[PDB]
Amino acid sequence: SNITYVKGNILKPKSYARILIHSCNCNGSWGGGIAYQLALRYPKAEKDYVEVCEKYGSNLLGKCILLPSYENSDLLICCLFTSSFGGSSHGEKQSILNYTKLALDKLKTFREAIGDYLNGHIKYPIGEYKLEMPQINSGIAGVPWKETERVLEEFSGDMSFTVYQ
Ligand SMILES: Nc1ncnc2c1ncn2[C@@H]1O[C@H](COP(=O)(O)OP(=O)(O)OC[C@H]2O[C@@H](O)[C@H](O)[C@@H]2O)[C@@H](O)[C@H]1O
Repeated sequence: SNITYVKGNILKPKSYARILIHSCNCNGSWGGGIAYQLALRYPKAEKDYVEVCEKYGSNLLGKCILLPSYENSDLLICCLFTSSFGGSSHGEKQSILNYTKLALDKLKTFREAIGDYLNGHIKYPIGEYKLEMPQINSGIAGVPWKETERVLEEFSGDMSFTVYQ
């Protein structure tokens, strides 16, 4: 219903403006998984993330930041802070789903009208950007995807997601 499942590399470049959503940690570790691959291609976008994580630390749980790709005018990256440390040191599954859910709240409100880093970098109306993500949390975090799926399901009629399998 709310979701549209796609097969492919979310990282392969697209031709429409979009917002990439991935779950993150408060530790300033763009360590492994798809977080790390966004750190290689978008180093400017990493530096903002590390810098935000020392300024505010574990204060970002349940919150999201939108920061620009810098390499692509049409790609905005969006972190949802769901856990306080990257890697196997992660929080337990209930919080990460609670913290995913709150964080996506902050996004939804933002489009209906985080983005300190965005000044000048926002080519299009924010509601024109498509939202894409991998199966965030189904890897390092370990949260099965059924679980995270239904949080996105309960944002139906608010936002629509393209998910990359
Ligand atoms: N090269 C890769 N290329 C494309 N997609 C990938 C790749 N690696 C992983 N993915 C997909 O990205 C999704 C999530 O990426 P993860 O690496 O698993 O990160 P995740 O566990 O979802 O959540 C972020 C977590 O990382 C920690 O730092 C912290 O605990 C934070 O909560 C998974 O569905 C996984 O299938």
